[PDB]
Amino acid sequence: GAPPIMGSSVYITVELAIAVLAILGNVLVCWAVWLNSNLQNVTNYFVVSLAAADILVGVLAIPFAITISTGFCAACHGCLFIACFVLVLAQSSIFSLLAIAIDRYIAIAIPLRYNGLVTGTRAAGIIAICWVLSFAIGLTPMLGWNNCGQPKEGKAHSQGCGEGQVACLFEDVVPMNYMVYFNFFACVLVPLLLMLGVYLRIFAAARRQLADLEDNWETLNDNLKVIEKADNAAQVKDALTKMRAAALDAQKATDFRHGFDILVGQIDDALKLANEGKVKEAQAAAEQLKTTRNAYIQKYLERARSTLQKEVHAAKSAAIIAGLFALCWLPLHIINCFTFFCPDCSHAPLWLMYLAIVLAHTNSVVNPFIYAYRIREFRQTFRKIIRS
Ligand SMILES: CC(C)CCC[C@@H](C)[C@H]1CC[C@H]2[C@@H]3CC=C4C[C@@H](O)CC[C@]4(C)[C@H]3CC[C@]12C
Ligand SMILES: CC(C)CCC[C@@H](C)[C@H]1CC[C@H]2[C@@H]3CC=C4C[C@@H](O)CC[C@]4(C)[C@H]3CC[C@]12C
Ligand SMILES: CC(C)CCC[C@@H](C)[C@H]1CC[C@H]2[C@@H]3CC=C4C[C@@H](O)CC[C@]4(C)[C@H]3CC[C@]12C
Ligand SMILES: CCCCn1c(=O)c2[nH]c([C@@]34C[C@@H]5C[C@@H](C[C@H]3C5)C4)nc2n(/C=C/CO)c1=O
Ligand SMILES: CCCCCCCC/C=C/CCCCCCCC(=O)O
Ligand SMILES: CCCCCCCC/C=C/CCCCCCCC(=O)O
Ligand SMILES: CCCCCCCC/C=C\CCCCCCCC(=O)O
Ligand code: NA
Repeated sequence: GAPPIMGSSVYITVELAIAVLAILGNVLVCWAVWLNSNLQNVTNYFVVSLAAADILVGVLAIPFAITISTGFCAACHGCLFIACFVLVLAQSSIFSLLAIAIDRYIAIAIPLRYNGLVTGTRAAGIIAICWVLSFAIGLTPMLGWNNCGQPKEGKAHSQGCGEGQVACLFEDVVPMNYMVYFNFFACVLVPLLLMLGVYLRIFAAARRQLADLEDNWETLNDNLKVIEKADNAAQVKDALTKMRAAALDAQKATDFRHGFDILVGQIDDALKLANEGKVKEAQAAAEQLKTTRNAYIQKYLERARSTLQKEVHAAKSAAIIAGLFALCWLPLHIINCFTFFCPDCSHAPLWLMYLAIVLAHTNSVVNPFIYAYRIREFRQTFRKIIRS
Protein backbone atom coordinates (compact mmCIF):
# COMPACT_ATOMS: atom_id res chain seq x y z
CA GLY A 1 0.00 0.00 0.00
CA ALA A 2 1.64 3.17 -1.29
CA PRO A 3 1.60 6.20 1.06
CA PRO A 4 -1.92 7.66 0.98
CA ILE A 5 -0.72 11.25 0.56
CA MET A 6 0.74 10.39 -2.86
CA GLY A 7 -2.56 9.38 -4.43
CA SER A 8 -4.12 12.11 -2.30
CA SER A 9 -1.87 14.76 -3.84
CA VAL A 10 -3.01 13.91 -7.38
CA TYR A 11 -6.66 14.06 -6.32
CA ILE A 12 -6.15 17.30 -4.38
CA THR A 13 -4.14 19.01 -7.13
CA VAL A 14 -6.77 18.13 -9.75
CA GLU A 15 -9.55 19.38 -7.47
CA LEU A 16 -7.78 22.70 -6.92
CA ALA A 17 -7.29 23.08 -10.68
CA ILE A 18 -11.03 22.55 -11.14
CA ALA A 19 -11.89 25.08 -8.43
CA VAL A 20 -9.72 27.76 -10.06
CA LEU A 21 -11.32 27.12 -13.46
CA ALA A 22 -14.86 27.04 -12.04
CA ILE A 23 -14.43 30.31 -10.13
CA LEU A 24 -12.80 32.24 -12.99
CA GLY A 25 -15.16 31.09 -15.73
CA ASN A 26 -18.39 31.70 -13.83
CA VAL A 27 -17.24 35.01 -12.34
CA LEU A 28 -16.83 36.02 -15.99
CA VAL A 29 -20.43 34.97 -16.67
CA CYS A 30 -21.80 37.05 -13.79
CA TRP A 31 -19.56 39.99 -14.70
CA ALA A 32 -20.88 39.85 -18.28
CA VAL A 33 -24.53 39.84 -17.21
CA TRP A 34 -23.87 42.70 -14.79
CA LEU A 35 -22.24 44.93 -17.43
CA ASN A 36 -24.18 44.13 -20.61
CA SER A 37 -27.81 45.27 -20.58
CA ASN A 38 -28.50 43.09 -23.64
CA LEU A 39 -27.68 40.07 -21.46
CA GLN A 40 -30.02 41.27 -18.67
CA ASN A 41 -33.14 39.17 -19.18
CA VAL A 42 -35.07 36.65 -17.11
CA THR A 43 -33.36 33.72 -18.83
CA ASN A 44 -29.88 34.92 -17.87
CA TYR A 45 -30.88 35.59 -14.25
CA PHE A 46 -31.22 31.83 -13.82
CA VAL A 47 -27.90 31.56 -15.69
CA VAL A 48 -26.37 33.83 -13.05
CA SER A 49 -28.06 31.72 -10.37
CA LEU A 50 -26.50 28.70 -12.08
CA ALA A 51 -23.10 30.41 -12.21
CA ALA A 52 -23.49 31.43 -8.56
CA ALA A 53 -23.87 27.77 -7.58
CA ASP A 54 -20.82 26.80 -9.64
CA ILE A 55 -18.73 29.59 -8.10
CA LEU A 56 -19.66 28.21 -4.66
CA VAL A 57 -18.49 24.78 -5.84
CA GLY A 58 -14.95 26.09 -6.19
CA VAL A 59 -15.02 28.29 -3.09
CA LEU A 60 -16.66 25.83 -0.68
CA ALA A 61 -17.73 22.46 -2.12
CA ILE A 62 -14.35 21.42 -3.55
CA PRO A 63 -12.50 22.44 -0.35
CA PHE A 64 -15.16 20.42 1.49
CA ALA A 65 -14.46 17.44 -0.78
CA ILE A 66 -10.72 17.70 -0.08
CA THR A 67 -11.39 17.89 3.66
CA ILE A 68 -13.79 14.92 3.87
CA SER A 69 -11.42 12.73 1.83
CA THR A 70 -8.95 12.73 4.75
CA GLY A 71 -11.38 11.16 7.23
CA PHE A 72 -10.60 13.75 9.92
CA CYS A 73 -12.29 13.58 13.31
CA ALA A 74 -15.35 15.80 13.70
CA ALA A 75 -18.73 16.06 15.34
CA CYS A 76 -21.20 14.11 13.24
CA HIS A 77 -23.67 16.90 12.45
CA GLY A 78 -20.85 19.24 11.48
CA CYS A 79 -19.50 16.42 9.33
CA LEU A 80 -22.96 16.14 7.75
CA PHE A 81 -22.83 19.74 6.53
CA ILE A 82 -19.43 19.35 4.84
CA ALA A 83 -20.72 16.16 3.21
CA CYS A 84 -24.10 17.50 2.05
CA PHE A 85 -23.49 21.13 1.03
CA VAL A 86 -22.55 20.04 -2.51
CA LEU A 87 -26.02 18.48 -2.73
CA VAL A 88 -27.51 21.93 -2.08
CA LEU A 89 -25.51 23.43 -4.94
CA ALA A 90 -26.42 20.53 -7.23
CA GLN A 91 -30.09 20.95 -6.34
CA SER A 92 -29.91 24.69 -7.06
CA SER A 93 -28.42 23.78 -10.44
CA ILE A 94 -31.38 21.47 -11.13
CA PHE A 95 -33.91 24.20 -10.34
CA SER A 96 -32.03 26.68 -12.53
CA LEU A 97 -31.87 24.21 -15.43
CA LEU A 98 -35.56 23.34 -15.16
CA ALA A 99 -36.40 27.05 -14.96
CA ILE A 100 -34.44 27.87 -18.12
CA ALA A 101 -36.20 25.09 -20.02
CA ILE A 102 -39.60 26.33 -18.84
CA ASP A 103 -38.65 29.93 -19.65
CA ARG A 104 -37.73 28.84 -23.18
CA TYR A 105 -40.95 26.87 -23.63
CA ILE A 106 -43.06 29.89 -22.66
CA ALA A 107 -41.13 32.09 -25.09
CA ILE A 108 -41.72 29.80 -28.07
CA ALA A 109 -45.22 28.43 -27.36
CA ILE A 110 -46.94 31.63 -26.19
CA PRO A 111 -44.69 34.53 -27.30
CA LEU A 112 -47.58 37.03 -27.34
CA ARG A 113 -47.96 36.84 -23.54
CA TYR A 114 -44.37 36.06 -22.52
CA ASN A 115 -43.41 39.62 -21.57
CA GLY A 116 -46.46 40.13 -19.35
CA LEU A 117 -46.06 36.69 -17.76
CA VAL A 118 -42.30 36.25 -17.25
CA THR A 119 -40.95 39.35 -15.50
CA GLY A 120 -37.72 40.11 -13.68
CA THR A 121 -39.12 40.64 -10.18
CA ARG A 122 -40.98 37.31 -10.31
CA ALA A 123 -37.81 35.58 -11.52
CA ALA A 124 -35.89 36.83 -8.48
CA GLY A 125 -38.50 35.39 -6.13
CA ILE A 126 -38.35 32.04 -7.93
CA ILE A 127 -34.56 32.01 -7.59
CA ALA A 128 -34.92 32.84 -3.89
CA ILE A 129 -37.51 30.09 -3.41
CA CYS A 130 -35.46 27.55 -5.38
CA TRP A 131 -32.37 28.25 -3.25
CA VAL A 132 -34.28 27.75 0.01
CA LEU A 133 -35.68 24.46 -1.28
CA SER A 134 -32.17 23.46 -2.38
CA PHE A 135 -30.94 23.85 1.20
CA ALA A 136 -33.96 21.91 2.49
CA ILE A 137 -33.35 19.05 0.06
CA GLY A 138 -29.56 18.94 0.25
CA LEU A 139 -29.35 19.29 4.04
CA THR A 140 -32.19 16.84 4.74
CA PRO A 141 -29.69 14.41 6.38
CA MET A 142 -29.11 17.13 8.99
CA LEU A 143 -32.83 16.97 9.83
CA GLY A 144 -32.42 13.41 11.12
CA TRP A 145 -32.03 11.18 8.06
CA ASN A 146 -28.42 10.30 8.84
CA ASN A 147 -26.19 7.67 10.45
CA CYS A 148 -25.09 9.92 13.34
CA GLY A 149 -27.03 7.73 15.78
CA GLN A 150 -24.94 4.65 14.90
CA PRO A 151 -21.30 5.78 14.64
CA LYS A 152 -18.44 3.49 13.64
CA GLU A 153 -16.79 3.67 17.05
CA GLY A 154 -13.93 1.33 16.13
CA LYS A 155 -12.97 3.55 13.21
CA ALA A 156 -13.00 6.62 15.47
CA HIS A 157 -10.91 5.05 18.25
CA SER A 158 -8.32 3.92 15.69
CA GLN A 159 -7.91 7.52 14.46
CA GLY A 160 -7.77 9.10 17.92
CA CYS A 161 -11.15 10.81 17.61
CA GLY A 162 -12.54 12.34 20.78
CA GLU A 163 -15.79 11.45 22.48
CA GLY A 164 -18.83 12.61 20.53
CA GLN A 165 -16.78 12.68 17.31
CA VAL A 166 -16.56 10.37 14.31
CA ALA A 167 -14.22 9.77 11.41
CA CYS A 168 -15.80 12.17 8.92
CA LEU A 169 -16.46 10.01 5.84
CA PHE A 170 -19.31 10.43 3.37
CA GLU A 171 -20.58 6.84 3.45
CA ASP A 172 -20.48 6.75 7.26
CA VAL A 173 -22.73 9.78 7.87
CA VAL A 174 -24.97 10.08 4.79
CA PRO A 175 -27.32 7.09 4.33
CA MET A 176 -27.27 5.50 0.90
CA ASN A 177 -31.07 5.18 0.66
CA TYR A 178 -31.29 8.98 0.90
CA MET A 179 -28.74 9.37 -1.90
CA VAL A 180 -30.51 6.84 -4.13
CA TYR A 181 -34.24 7.12 -3.39
CA PHE A 182 -34.52 10.73 -2.21
CA ASN A 183 -31.65 12.63 -3.85
CA PHE A 184 -31.00 10.79 -7.12
CA PHE A 185 -34.37 9.30 -8.08
CA ALA A 186 -36.75 11.95 -6.74
CA CYS A 187 -34.74 15.19 -6.74
CA VAL A 188 -32.34 14.58 -9.68
CA LEU A 189 -33.65 11.87 -12.02
CA VAL A 190 -37.28 13.05 -12.13
CA PRO A 191 -36.48 16.76 -12.77
CA LEU A 192 -34.03 15.84 -15.54
CA LEU A 193 -36.68 13.66 -17.18
CA LEU A 194 -39.05 16.63 -16.92
CA MET A 195 -36.49 18.85 -18.68
CA LEU A 196 -36.24 16.23 -21.44
CA GLY A 197 -40.00 16.43 -21.94
CA VAL A 198 -39.99 20.23 -21.90
CA TYR A 199 -37.29 20.39 -24.58
CA LEU A 200 -39.18 17.78 -26.60
CA ARG A 201 -42.16 20.14 -26.52
CA ILE A 202 -40.00 23.16 -27.43
CA PHE A 203 -38.48 21.56 -30.53
CA ALA A 204 -41.84 20.05 -31.48
CA ALA A 205 -43.45 23.49 -31.15
CA ALA A 206 -40.65 25.08 -33.18
CA ARG A 207 -40.99 22.50 -35.96
CA ARG A 208 -44.78 22.91 -36.05
CA GLN A 209 -44.57 26.69 -36.38
CA LEU A 210 -41.90 26.81 -39.10
CA ALA A 211 -44.60 23.84 -41.01
CA ASP A 212 -47.29 26.49 -40.52
CA LEU A 213 -45.30 29.40 -41.98
CA GLU A 214 -44.31 27.30 -44.99
CA ASP A 215 -47.85 25.94 -45.37
CA ASN A 216 -49.43 29.41 -45.47
CA TRP A 217 -46.73 30.42 -47.97
CA GLU A 218 -47.51 27.48 -50.26
CA THR A 219 -51.24 28.15 -49.82
CA LEU A 220 -50.57 31.72 -50.96
CA ASN A 221 -48.67 30.66 -54.09
CA ASP A 222 -50.85 27.68 -55.02
CA ASN A 223 -54.14 29.59 -54.96
CA LEU A 224 -52.57 32.25 -57.18
CA LYS A 225 -51.99 29.62 -59.87
CA VAL A 226 -55.57 28.38 -59.43
CA ILE A 227 -56.96 31.87 -60.07
CA GLU A 228 -54.88 32.35 -63.23
CA LYS A 229 -56.20 29.18 -64.92
CA ALA A 230 -59.79 29.36 -63.66
CA ASP A 231 -62.62 29.56 -66.19
CA ASN A 232 -65.49 30.98 -64.10
CA ALA A 233 -66.04 33.46 -61.30
CA ALA A 234 -66.87 30.74 -58.75
CA GLN A 235 -63.42 29.13 -59.03
CA VAL A 236 -61.74 32.51 -58.59
CA LYS A 237 -63.94 33.15 -55.55
CA ASP A 238 -63.05 29.78 -53.99
CA ALA A 239 -59.31 30.49 -54.16
CA LEU A 240 -59.66 34.09 -52.97
CA THR A 241 -61.64 33.12 -49.86
CA LYS A 242 -58.96 30.57 -48.94
CA MET A 243 -56.29 33.23 -49.45
CA ARG A 244 -58.11 35.83 -47.34
CA ALA A 245 -58.37 33.36 -44.50
CA ALA A 246 -54.74 32.36 -44.94
CA ALA A 247 -53.62 35.98 -45.08
CA LEU A 248 -55.51 36.74 -41.89
CA ASP A 249 -53.99 33.76 -40.12
CA ALA A 250 -50.49 35.05 -40.82
CA GLN A 251 -51.45 38.46 -39.51
CA LYS A 252 -52.62 36.98 -36.20
CA ALA A 253 -50.03 34.22 -35.89
CA THR A 254 -47.16 36.75 -36.27
CA ASP A 255 -44.52 48.13 -42.12
CA PHE A 256 -45.79 44.68 -41.18
CA ARG A 257 -49.33 45.94 -40.63
CA HIS A 258 -49.35 47.92 -43.89
CA GLY A 259 -48.24 45.00 -46.07
CA PHE A 260 -51.09 42.79 -44.88
CA ASP A 261 -53.59 45.65 -45.14
CA ILE A 262 -52.65 45.90 -48.82
CA LEU A 263 -52.85 42.13 -49.27
CA VAL A 264 -56.28 41.74 -47.66
CA GLY A 265 -57.55 44.85 -49.43
CA GLN A 266 -56.39 43.56 -52.81
CA ILE A 267 -58.09 40.22 -52.18
CA ASP A 268 -61.30 42.09 -51.33
CA ASP A 269 -60.95 43.97 -54.62
CA ALA A 270 -60.72 40.74 -56.61
CA LEU A 271 -63.40 39.10 -54.45
CA LYS A 272 -65.88 41.87 -55.30
CA LEU A 273 -65.11 41.56 -59.01
CA ALA A 274 -65.59 37.79 -58.75
CA ASN A 275 -68.98 38.10 -57.04
CA GLU A 276 -70.06 40.41 -59.89
CA GLY A 277 -69.21 37.66 -62.40
CA LYS A 278 -66.29 39.58 -63.94
CA VAL A 279 -63.76 36.76 -64.25
CA LYS A 280 -61.08 38.38 -66.41
CA GLU A 281 -61.13 41.57 -64.32
CA ALA A 282 -60.77 39.57 -61.08
CA GLN A 283 -57.84 37.55 -62.44
CA ALA A 284 -56.00 40.76 -63.34
CA ALA A 285 -56.77 42.20 -59.90
CA ALA A 286 -55.43 39.00 -58.32
CA GLU A 287 -52.21 39.45 -60.32
CA GLN A 288 -51.45 42.60 -58.30
CA LEU A 289 -51.11 40.34 -55.26
CA LYS A 290 -47.74 39.09 -56.51
CA THR A 291 -46.32 42.61 -56.19
CA THR A 292 -47.41 42.77 -52.54
CA ARG A 293 -46.10 39.24 -51.95
CA ASN A 294 -42.62 40.07 -53.28
CA ALA A 295 -42.27 43.45 -51.59
CA TYR A 296 -43.80 42.60 -48.19
CA ILE A 297 -45.01 39.06 -47.54
CA GLN A 298 -41.88 37.14 -48.56
CA LYS A 299 -39.67 39.53 -46.58
CA TYR A 300 -41.77 38.87 -43.48
CA LEU A 301 -42.13 35.08 -43.90
CA GLU A 302 -37.74 35.42 -44.04
CA ARG A 303 -37.72 37.33 -40.75
CA ALA A 304 -40.33 35.18 -38.99
CA ARG A 305 -38.39 32.11 -40.14
CA SER A 306 -35.16 33.73 -38.94
CA THR A 307 -36.55 34.47 -35.47
CA LEU A 308 -37.79 30.90 -34.97
CA GLN A 309 -34.41 29.43 -35.94
CA LYS A 310 -32.77 31.76 -33.41
CA GLU A 311 -35.17 30.44 -30.76
CA VAL A 312 -34.26 26.89 -31.79
CA HIS A 313 -30.56 27.76 -31.59
CA ALA A 314 -30.98 29.23 -28.11
CA ALA A 315 -32.98 26.15 -27.10
CA LYS A 316 -30.25 23.70 -28.16
CA SER A 317 -27.71 25.71 -26.24
CA ALA A 318 -29.76 25.42 -23.08
CA ALA A 319 -30.31 21.72 -23.71
CA ILE A 320 -26.62 21.12 -24.05
CA ILE A 321 -26.04 22.56 -20.60
CA ALA A 322 -28.68 20.31 -19.16
CA GLY A 323 -27.30 17.28 -20.92
CA LEU A 324 -23.82 18.07 -19.76
CA PHE A 325 -24.97 18.23 -16.17
CA ALA A 326 -26.51 14.83 -16.47
CA LEU A 327 -23.43 13.43 -18.14
CA CYS A 328 -21.23 14.82 -15.41
CA TRP A 329 -23.43 13.64 -12.55
CA LEU A 330 -24.73 10.26 -13.65
CA PRO A 331 -21.48 8.33 -13.04
CA LEU A 332 -21.41 9.24 -9.35
CA HIS A 333 -25.11 8.46 -8.92
CA ILE A 334 -24.75 5.15 -10.78
CA ILE A 335 -21.91 4.07 -8.47
CA ASN A 336 -24.13 4.82 -5.46
CA CYS A 337 -26.80 2.58 -6.99
CA PHE A 338 -24.40 -0.36 -7.33
CA THR A 339 -23.36 -0.02 -3.68
CA PHE A 340 -26.95 0.39 -2.49
CA PHE A 341 -28.65 -2.18 -4.72
CA CYS A 342 -25.84 -4.78 -4.93
CA PRO A 343 -24.17 -5.33 -1.54
CA ASP A 344 -22.66 -8.53 -2.98
CA CYS A 345 -20.86 -6.62 -5.74
CA SER A 346 -17.27 -5.69 -5.02
CA HIS A 347 -16.72 -2.12 -3.87
CA ALA A 348 -16.01 0.48 -6.53
CA PRO A 349 -12.23 1.08 -6.55
CA LEU A 350 -10.99 4.17 -4.75
CA TRP A 351 -9.48 5.70 -7.89
CA LEU A 352 -12.79 5.34 -9.75
CA MET A 353 -14.59 7.06 -6.87
CA TYR A 354 -12.44 10.18 -7.06
CA LEU A 355 -12.67 10.12 -10.86
CA ALA A 356 -16.47 10.33 -10.64
CA ILE A 357 -16.32 13.07 -7.99
CA VAL A 358 -13.85 15.03 -10.11
CA LEU A 359 -16.10 14.54 -13.14
CA ALA A 360 -19.08 15.90 -11.19
CA HIS A 361 -17.07 18.98 -10.17
CA THR A 362 -15.97 19.55 -13.78
CA ASN A 363 -19.57 20.45 -14.65
CA SER A 364 -18.89 23.75 -12.86
CA VAL A 365 -16.31 24.59 -15.57
CA VAL A 366 -18.12 23.79 -18.77
CA ASN A 367 -20.97 26.30 -18.79
CA PRO A 368 -18.93 29.44 -19.49
CA PHE A 369 -17.41 27.71 -22.52
CA ILE A 370 -20.81 26.86 -23.94
CA TYR A 371 -21.91 30.48 -23.70
CA ALA A 372 -18.70 31.61 -25.41
CA TYR A 373 -18.93 29.07 -28.24
CA ARG A 374 -22.71 29.25 -28.77
CA ILE A 375 -23.86 32.78 -27.84
CA ARG A 376 -22.49 35.78 -29.73
CA GLU A 377 -23.50 38.33 -27.08
CA PHE A 378 -21.71 36.48 -24.28
CA ARG A 379 -18.60 35.83 -26.39
CA GLN A 380 -18.35 39.42 -27.47
CA THR A 381 -18.81 40.56 -23.92
CA PHE A 382 -16.17 38.15 -22.67
CA ARG A 383 -13.62 39.66 -25.04
CA LYS A 384 -14.39 43.18 -23.87
CA ILE A 385 -13.96 42.25 -20.25
CA ILE A 386 -10.70 40.49 -20.93
CA ARG A 387 -9.12 43.01 -23.27
CA SER A 388 -9.97 45.97 -21.10
C1 LIG B 1 -19.46 32.52 4.70
C2 LIG B 1 -18.67 31.22 4.57
C3 LIG B 1 -17.29 31.51 3.98
C4 LIG B 1 -18.59 30.47 5.91
C5 LIG B 1 -18.00 29.06 5.81
C6 LIG B 1 -18.39 28.23 7.04
C7 LIG B 1 -17.82 26.79 7.09
C8 LIG B 1 -16.37 26.82 6.60
C9 LIG B 1 -17.97 26.21 8.51
C10 LIG B 1 -19.43 26.35 8.97
C11 LIG B 1 -19.78 25.14 9.83
C12 LIG B 1 -18.42 24.53 10.11
C13 LIG B 1 -18.40 23.12 10.68
C14 LIG B 1 -19.27 23.10 11.93
C15 LIG B 1 -18.86 22.02 12.91
C16 LIG B 1 -17.79 21.22 12.78
C17 LIG B 1 -17.57 20.13 13.81
C18 LIG B 1 -16.12 20.06 14.30
O1 LIG B 1 -15.97 18.90 15.14
C19 LIG B 1 -15.15 20.00 13.14
C20 LIG B 1 -15.37 21.16 12.15
C21 LIG B 1 -16.80 21.34 11.64
C22 LIG B 1 -17.12 20.20 10.63
C23 LIG B 1 -16.96 22.73 10.99
C24 LIG B 1 -16.09 22.93 9.75
C25 LIG B 1 -16.24 24.32 9.11
C26 LIG B 1 -17.66 24.73 8.80
C27 LIG B 1 -18.22 23.88 7.63
C1 LIG C 1 -30.52 8.79 -16.97
C2 LIG C 1 -30.68 7.30 -17.26
C3 LIG C 1 -29.32 6.69 -17.57
C4 LIG C 1 -31.41 6.58 -16.11
C5 LIG C 1 -30.49 6.17 -14.95
C6 LIG C 1 -30.49 4.64 -14.82
C7 LIG C 1 -29.94 4.08 -13.49
C8 LIG C 1 -30.91 4.45 -12.36
C9 LIG C 1 -29.70 2.57 -13.63
C10 LIG C 1 -28.76 2.30 -14.81
C11 LIG C 1 -27.97 1.03 -14.52
C12 LIG C 1 -28.63 0.49 -13.25
C13 LIG C 1 -27.83 -0.50 -12.43
C14 LIG C 1 -27.35 -1.62 -13.34
C15 LIG C 1 -26.92 -2.84 -12.54
C16 LIG C 1 -27.19 -3.02 -11.23
C17 LIG C 1 -26.63 -4.25 -10.54
C18 LIG C 1 -27.71 -5.02 -9.74
O1 LIG C 1 -27.06 -6.03 -8.94
C19 LIG C 1 -28.51 -4.10 -8.86
C20 LIG C 1 -29.07 -2.88 -9.61
C21 LIG C 1 -28.03 -2.07 -10.40
C22 LIG C 1 -27.08 -1.35 -9.41
C23 LIG C 1 -28.73 -1.05 -11.31
C24 LIG C 1 -29.36 0.11 -10.53
C25 LIG C 1 -29.97 1.22 -11.40
C26 LIG C 1 -29.08 1.74 -12.50
C27 LIG C 1 -27.89 2.54 -11.90
C1 LIG D 1 -23.59 8.20 -18.01
C2 LIG D 1 -22.52 7.39 -18.74
C3 LIG D 1 -21.22 8.19 -18.80
C4 LIG D 1 -22.34 5.99 -18.13
C5 LIG D 1 -21.31 5.92 -17.00
C6 LIG D 1 -20.78 4.48 -16.83
C7 LIG D 1 -20.00 4.21 -15.53
C8 LIG D 1 -20.50 5.15 -14.44
C9 LIG D 1 -20.11 2.73 -15.13
C10 LIG D 1 -19.61 1.84 -16.27
C11 LIG D 1 -19.04 0.56 -15.68
C12 LIG D 1 -19.43 0.67 -14.21
C13 LIG D 1 -18.70 -0.24 -13.24
C14 LIG D 1 -18.86 -1.68 -13.71
C15 LIG D 1 -18.57 -2.67 -12.60
C16 LIG D 1 -18.40 -2.34 -11.30
C17 LIG D 1 -18.02 -3.43 -10.34
C18 LIG D 1 -18.92 -3.44 -9.08
O1 LIG D 1 -18.35 -4.36 -8.14
C19 LIG D 1 -19.03 -2.07 -8.47
C20 LIG D 1 -19.43 -0.98 -9.49
C21 LIG D 1 -18.58 -0.94 -10.77
C22 LIG D 1 -17.17 -0.39 -10.41
C23 LIG D 1 -19.27 -0.07 -11.83
C24 LIG D 1 -19.31 1.42 -11.46
C25 LIG D 1 -19.95 2.31 -12.53
C26 LIG D 1 -19.36 2.16 -13.91
C27 LIG D 1 -17.91 2.71 -13.93
C1 LIG E 1 -19.68 15.84 -6.14
C2 LIG E 1 -19.97 15.24 -4.73
C3 LIG E 1 -21.22 14.31 -4.70
C4 LIG E 1 -21.59 13.75 -3.29
N1 LIG E 1 -20.80 12.45 -2.88
C5 LIG E 1 -21.41 11.17 -3.18
O1 LIG E 1 -22.44 11.12 -3.72
C6 LIG E 1 -20.59 9.97 -2.74
N2 LIG E 1 -20.84 8.58 -2.86
C7 LIG E 1 -19.78 7.85 -2.30
C8 LIG E 1 -19.66 6.28 -2.22
C9 LIG E 1 -18.18 5.54 -2.08
C10 LIG E 1 -18.55 4.15 -1.56
C11 LIG E 1 -19.29 3.38 -2.68
C12 LIG E 1 -20.55 4.11 -3.07
C13 LIG E 1 -21.40 4.40 -1.88
C14 LIG E 1 -20.54 5.47 -1.16
C15 LIG E 1 -19.51 4.71 -0.40
C16 LIG E 1 -19.96 5.47 -3.54
N3 LIG E 1 -18.87 8.77 -1.83
C17 LIG E 1 -19.34 10.09 -2.09
N4 LIG E 1 -18.80 11.39 -1.82
C18 LIG E 1 -17.42 11.64 -1.11
C19 LIG E 1 -16.39 10.45 -1.15
C20 LIG E 1 -15.01 10.67 -0.43
O2 LIG E 1 -14.53 11.96 -0.72
C21 LIG E 1 -19.52 12.63 -2.21
O3 LIG E 1 -19.08 13.72 -1.99
C1 LIG F 1 -40.29 25.05 2.06
C2 LIG F 1 -39.34 24.27 2.98
C3 LIG F 1 -38.78 25.14 4.12
C4 LIG F 1 -37.26 25.31 4.08
C5 LIG F 1 -36.49 24.31 4.97
C6 LIG F 1 -36.26 24.81 6.41
C7 LIG F 1 -37.04 24.00 7.47
C8 LIG F 1 -37.38 24.81 8.73
C9 LIG F 1 -37.03 24.07 10.00
C10 LIG F 1 -35.77 23.67 10.30
C11 LIG F 1 -35.36 22.92 11.56
C12 LIG F 1 -33.96 22.36 11.38
C13 LIG F 1 -33.17 22.16 12.67
C14 LIG F 1 -32.15 21.03 12.53
C15 LIG F 1 -31.33 20.77 13.78
C16 LIG F 1 -31.19 19.29 14.11
C17 LIG F 1 -30.60 19.04 15.50
C18 LIG F 1 -30.41 17.56 15.77
O1 LIG F 1 -31.12 16.72 15.18
O2 LIG F 1 -29.54 17.14 16.58
C1 LIG G 1 -37.81 19.28 1.32
C2 LIG G 1 -39.21 19.65 1.82
C3 LIG G 1 -40.01 20.47 0.79
C4 LIG G 1 -40.76 21.66 1.42
C5 LIG G 1 -42.15 21.89 0.81
C6 LIG G 1 -42.92 23.05 1.46
C7 LIG G 1 -43.77 23.85 0.45
C8 LIG G 1 -43.23 25.28 0.20
C9 LIG G 1 -43.55 25.77 -1.20
C10 LIG G 1 -43.63 27.08 -1.53
C11 LIG G 1 -43.95 27.63 -2.91
C12 LIG G 1 -44.88 28.82 -2.77
C13 LIG G 1 -44.19 30.18 -2.68
C14 LIG G 1 -45.13 31.27 -2.19
C15 LIG G 1 -44.53 32.66 -2.13
C16 LIG G 1 -45.55 33.77 -2.31
C17 LIG G 1 -45.97 33.98 -3.77
C18 LIG G 1 -46.68 35.31 -3.98
O1 LIG G 1 -46.74 36.14 -3.06
O2 LIG G 1 -47.22 35.61 -5.08
C1 LIG H 1 -11.48 32.25 -2.11
C2 LIG H 1 -11.84 31.17 -1.07
C3 LIG H 1 -10.60 30.51 -0.44
C4 LIG H 1 -10.91 29.17 0.26
C5 LIG H 1 -9.93 28.05 -0.13
C6 LIG H 1 -8.77 27.86 0.87
C7 LIG H 1 -7.90 26.62 0.56
C8 LIG H 1 -8.58 25.29 0.94
C9 LIG H 1 -7.71 24.10 0.63
C10 LIG H 1 -7.80 22.92 1.29
C11 LIG H 1 -8.77 22.62 2.42
C12 LIG H 1 -8.21 21.51 3.28
C13 LIG H 1 -7.84 21.92 4.71
C14 LIG H 1 -8.11 20.80 5.71
C15 LIG H 1 -7.94 19.40 5.15
C16 LIG H 1 -8.01 18.32 6.22
C17 LIG H 1 -6.72 18.20 7.04
C18 LIG H 1 -7.00 17.80 8.48
O1 LIG H 1 -7.49 18.62 9.26
O2 LIG H 1 -6.73 16.65 8.92
NA1 NA I 1 -24.00 23.45 -11.52
